[PDB]
Amino acid sequence: FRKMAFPSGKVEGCMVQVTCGTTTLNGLWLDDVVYCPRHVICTSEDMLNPNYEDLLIRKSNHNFLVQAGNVQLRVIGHSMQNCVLKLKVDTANPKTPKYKFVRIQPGQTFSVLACYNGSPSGVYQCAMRPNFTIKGSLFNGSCGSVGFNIDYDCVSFCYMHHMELPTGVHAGTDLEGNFYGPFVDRQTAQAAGTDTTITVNVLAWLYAAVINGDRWFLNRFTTTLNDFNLVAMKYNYEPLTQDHVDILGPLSAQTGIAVLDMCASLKELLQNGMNGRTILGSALLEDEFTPFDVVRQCS
Amino acid sequence: RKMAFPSGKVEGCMVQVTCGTTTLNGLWLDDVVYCPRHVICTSEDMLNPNYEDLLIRKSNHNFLVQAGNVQLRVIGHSMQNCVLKLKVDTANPKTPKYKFVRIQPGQTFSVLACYNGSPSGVYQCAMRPNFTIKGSFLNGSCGSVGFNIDYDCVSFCYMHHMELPTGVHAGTDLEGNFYGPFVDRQTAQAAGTDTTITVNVLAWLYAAVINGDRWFLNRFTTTLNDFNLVAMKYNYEPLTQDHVDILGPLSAQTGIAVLDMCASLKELLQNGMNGRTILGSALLEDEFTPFDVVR
Repeated sequence: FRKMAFPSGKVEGCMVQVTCGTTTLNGLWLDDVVYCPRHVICTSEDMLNPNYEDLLIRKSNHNFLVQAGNVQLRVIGHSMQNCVLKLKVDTANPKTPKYKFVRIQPGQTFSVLACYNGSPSGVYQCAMRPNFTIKGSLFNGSCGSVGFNIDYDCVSFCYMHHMELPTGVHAGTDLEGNFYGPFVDRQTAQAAGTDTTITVNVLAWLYAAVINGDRWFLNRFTTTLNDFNLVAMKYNYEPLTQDHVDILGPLSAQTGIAVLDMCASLKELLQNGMNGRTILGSALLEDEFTPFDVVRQCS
Repeated sequence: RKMAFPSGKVEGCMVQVTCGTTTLNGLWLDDVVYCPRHVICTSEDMLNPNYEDLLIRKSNHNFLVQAGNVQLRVIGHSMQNCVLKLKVDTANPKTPKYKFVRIQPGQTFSVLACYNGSPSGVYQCAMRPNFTIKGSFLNGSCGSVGFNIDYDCVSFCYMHHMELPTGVHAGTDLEGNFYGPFVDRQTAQAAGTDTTITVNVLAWLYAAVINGDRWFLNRFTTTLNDFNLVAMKYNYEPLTQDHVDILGPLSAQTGIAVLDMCASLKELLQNGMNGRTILGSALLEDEFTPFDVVR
């Protein structure tokens, strides 16, 4: 069962390069605004304890070089929204898709278009970890690359890459500049918290396995939400809520396996392992498919 | 992370092809639409299709080609091996720079999975040693294509034709020649035992050393023959002297001789991971080529 990224064409046509002094990163060009991480205005000296309000008052439009391929876009205004810099430009992007800015929850999934200095390089599907980091690609200049979902012809942008954390994972904001997780855009000591497995996604993936004919892990038992959660916490799994059970309802109806029955199967898999078997061709449980993703893909 | 290529250049080439009651995907490049020739088959025809006989009975107007909301007029048709080539009225204004290439098992590429002309998702994969592809959920994804992009040029290497009984996919290059022993006929054909792409695992281990992970190395070496005798017991592909030569650059970069990395792999197969990960993976990854790894 292969994870897929969304087709990236609609976002490719929005990627540009933003340069401020010695610093270059990626920007997102939608109509006549370019969005990018505000730390593009920072020197290395400023990045130790930057005062962004003061640093931007000292900048003018001529400080910003924006290039869309082989075309310079002239900046005619600049402002900040939280941690995102907004550059008003000469020209509306003729390739702007229908789009929205949305904020996602930990455990939800999206595609990332990894870009280097305005040039799209690759696309991958990922989940926002419960500790609010993204286990991401190995790039050097991918700052400002964005994450998104597509529904019909509408691109929902949910993520912009700002920082690489010492453990090798990525941290960022939504497109309104609000950070995901307890991180700041500063060269200081910060580390990802202890991550956990996304339980509701593992359950969704077990439902996908049942829809695809792999049923060896099903058993006769049921558990309770309370006692499953005690097994979850003991195995570094997120707790399961009544809302999670409700989200899994369509898959329980389709397969005939109640959610607390599937929790019983997962509880046994966590205590006794796979005993040499695989679930979807995998000896490890996967937690980067949401219930929405599985409904979308399977039913 | 295994990344796919940005799919935009291929998205602009996907169309829907309908013949009778059968519909699948086509690839529109310049004034030609490429699609599986079994678009001219019903389900029953697939048991024993005679493609020459089925095709001689068609006119251009039997082929309905839709590019979004625009019908494309077919003005000629021709069969090349297992691919149908529909000449249309209009050259695709979105045609990228492109080439057709035939790949070898072990090579990687991205697939743009499409349903009835509409792009649905993109994934990165490898052509397995048994000439199949582990595919995606979409039922009617026939005609979806696989590709690499190098310097803004799309090299198309794969077109999906057939779903095999175990759930994997089989197909052709863009000249219509199947990969492997498969045919565009519903027979009892099945994927053979798959094996692991050894040269790709070794390239990935080098990537891990280059990125700072060294825990799996040991003090041993191996002969090539002893490595292959062991690796085959784990259903790994044999490693050839070509493969050893290909890894030379990474060997030079890391100061780890190729057969020393082979000795490490032997131990990894014997021991498993013991709870650890190598890059971000709890599994030995075999879908990064040595070309992929250098950058």
